[PDB]
Amino acid sequence: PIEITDVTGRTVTLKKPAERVVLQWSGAGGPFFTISALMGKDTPKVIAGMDTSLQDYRADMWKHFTAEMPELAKIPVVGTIGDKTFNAEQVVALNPDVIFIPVDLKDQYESDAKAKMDAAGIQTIYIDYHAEKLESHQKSIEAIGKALGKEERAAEISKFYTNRVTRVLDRVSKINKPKPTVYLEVGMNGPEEFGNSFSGNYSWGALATMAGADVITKDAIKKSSPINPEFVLEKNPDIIMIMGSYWPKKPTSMRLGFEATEDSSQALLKAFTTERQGWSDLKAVENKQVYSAHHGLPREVFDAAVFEYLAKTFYPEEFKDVDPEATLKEFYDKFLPFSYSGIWFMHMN
Repeated sequence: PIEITDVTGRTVTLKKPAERVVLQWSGAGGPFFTISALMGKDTPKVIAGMDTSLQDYRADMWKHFTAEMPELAKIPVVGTIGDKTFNAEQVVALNPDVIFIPVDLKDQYESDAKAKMDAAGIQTIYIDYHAEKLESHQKSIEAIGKALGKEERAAEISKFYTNRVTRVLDRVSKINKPKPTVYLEVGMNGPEEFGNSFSGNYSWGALATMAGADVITKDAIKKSSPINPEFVLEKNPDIIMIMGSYWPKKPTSMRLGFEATEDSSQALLKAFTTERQGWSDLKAVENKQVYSAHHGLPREVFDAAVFEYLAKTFYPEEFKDVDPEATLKEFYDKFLPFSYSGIWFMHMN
């Protein structure tokens, strides 16, 4: 009998290691990447239900992963909580043993499905990569590992993560130089339409703040919504970072990930600075302080690389001993059954 403590403090008991997991929010702070990192090639042997998060919102990852692990595409598909695609009876019919639910999804889960999961004898384990707190990441990794009977490997993953995030957070706390001002934008809409920016305590804005930056939008944006173009010209930030990802329906969107090349990513980033009124004259553009990181890297088991990228971008000389791309690659090399490739970070020429 395995006793697991989840990220909220719930004591959850399994009769034996989980081997019929139902996935939610794969590639988005759900357990998928953690499970793959723990199980390696044996990943499909513990999954009873596959969500459609990767297929629908991260298709480049879905193609890459299924190419190397075709059994993933053979696992019965389940809906997503909070969509009208989730069917509790269909899930129960898979005879699963555990479902991992992100805290950001907990309220909806408890309202819509948990009573039905409980009635069927299915265990719930809450995890929370979205908090971006060291203890929450550690406890999440530890809970998923213990559920799977992979406590030792979970310990390696936790230490890998912990080594890197603590180096960043400790060093940042001891830097007393002025904080660089930063404008943050999800580059999903391309140069011609502003994507969402951030407050100082949400998502990319929270991460940038922890990494020692002054988020210029911290007071003007409540959570994540776009800023008025004139705001950026007036603030004239030290640094601009445009987030990239796989957005094939937006051909001018900033492109990063498995379907990305160096030349293309450079041209897409540069277009933001050339197509936007006044950007050519921006301090950030003139001084070549325009960067890009992959939007899908935060709130995940491998997001230590994001902590490193932000801190190294804001404080280059204080972080010469840190290599954020090597950290991501090493996470893949060490733990994941999928080959590393693609482009995940970028500095505009």
